[PDB]
Amino acid sequence: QSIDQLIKARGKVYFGVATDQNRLTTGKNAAIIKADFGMVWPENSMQWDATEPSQGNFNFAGADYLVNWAQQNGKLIGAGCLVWHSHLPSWVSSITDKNTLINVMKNHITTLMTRYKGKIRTWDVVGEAFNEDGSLRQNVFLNVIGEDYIPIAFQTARAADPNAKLYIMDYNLDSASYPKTQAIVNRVKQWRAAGVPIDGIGSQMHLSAGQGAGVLQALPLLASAGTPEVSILMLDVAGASPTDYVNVVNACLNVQSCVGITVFGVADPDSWRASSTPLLFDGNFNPKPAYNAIVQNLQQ
Ligand SMILES: O=[N+]([O-])c1ccc2nn[nH]c2c1
Repeated sequence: QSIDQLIKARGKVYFGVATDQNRLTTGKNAAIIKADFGMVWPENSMQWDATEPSQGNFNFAGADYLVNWAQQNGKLIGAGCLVWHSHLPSWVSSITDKNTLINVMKNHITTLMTRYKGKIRTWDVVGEAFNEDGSLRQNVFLNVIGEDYIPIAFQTARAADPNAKLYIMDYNLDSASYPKTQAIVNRVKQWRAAGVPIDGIGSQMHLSAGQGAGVLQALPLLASAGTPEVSILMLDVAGASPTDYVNVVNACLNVQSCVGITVFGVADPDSWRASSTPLLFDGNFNPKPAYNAIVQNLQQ
């Protein structure tokens, strides 16, 4: 039973998964994505270090493959991250002139979004912009440009492809009483009041066992920023307990602006934390108990 079909029947847009070329040609990933998921995201192939490893010299072979495959198989596409300290090649971090870095950032955003204009439902524009205490993270963009880099990034993205939904994403937004969760709400409200085109907040959700219950309170709090959409991104759950996964799905169903959920890969052995067996399919590509629990929850 397809969890994407079932979540669409409950009024949501998609159940998605991260993947890339060499996943689609190995294992049983392509068969499972075709049958059970409605949206694909490039795991790595759209990140800055993969797409612009030297200034102005773009690498699109891997991203092109994924976009083509998705179109051929009737899947939605999400993409990112346009601006994210974690995947930044060294040539960018060494820039010290404000105008140069603004131009570099704009060129990166505009080139990627133009190439796929009209084909991408959701773009993650800015990622991991916050410290755990809710202050802004001191990456090269904040240090050189200042806090205006976030408004500039979103304004540039909206002009490059007005059809795309534009998101800011971060992790550790999973507790309603954690400072980072209220801080991104505070800032996003302020930015949208200033006309910044932030369409969504994406929660990069890497949970430990038992943390699913708190998302029932955290996700409505993220929705109080007033963005048109919120999403769950890069989802995995240590231990893959049905209770944790069902709580995450119900948080999505409870929040009217939450459009869908993307899990961070298909099968456990291909996870960044495989020893925590945190995904919905096991190392033989069999659905795990959490997968069947989601199915039953969505049919209930
Ligand atoms: O939802 N995702 O799995 C996912 C993976 C990589 C990304 N880069 N930017 N946004 C992303 C979302």
